[PDB]
Amino acid sequence: GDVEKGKKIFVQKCAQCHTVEKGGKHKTGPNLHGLFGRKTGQAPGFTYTDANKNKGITWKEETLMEYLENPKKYIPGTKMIFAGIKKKTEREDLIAYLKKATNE
Ligand code: HEC
Repeated sequence: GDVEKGKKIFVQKCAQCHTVEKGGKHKTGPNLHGLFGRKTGQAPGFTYTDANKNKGITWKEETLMEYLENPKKYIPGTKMIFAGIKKKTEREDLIAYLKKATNE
């Protein structure tokens, strides 16, 4: 995935909900800083749902891949927004940014 397109995709998709950076405020989507290398039900003083915690998986790209195209598929009690990103290309680009961004 391209990091630059990934960056722009995140900004064009998620931005006013998630931050993926150090200082990211709570809002609706938790500041996903430290996503890659953590489990679901492990949010830094953010109010979780009985769906995210129940999952008990890791985030590393694989799970994310489906989740982002199939939010209402992993668990039908989350928030269930748009269909999915665009296709896999953009999504992969997204992951590529995310890998960096969430780390730093
Ligand atoms: C608010 C309007 C959101 C938008 C837009 C996006 N996400 Fe989100 N996301 C949001 C919340 C509140 C949560 C936490 C738990 C829940 O069940 O709702 C999440 C969670 C994720 C996760 C999993 C992290 C975890 O909780 O363990 C990922 C990987 C994720 N979100 C990615 C993501 C991306 C890339 C988005 C744009 C394509 C996106 N989210 C939009 C809230 C919101």
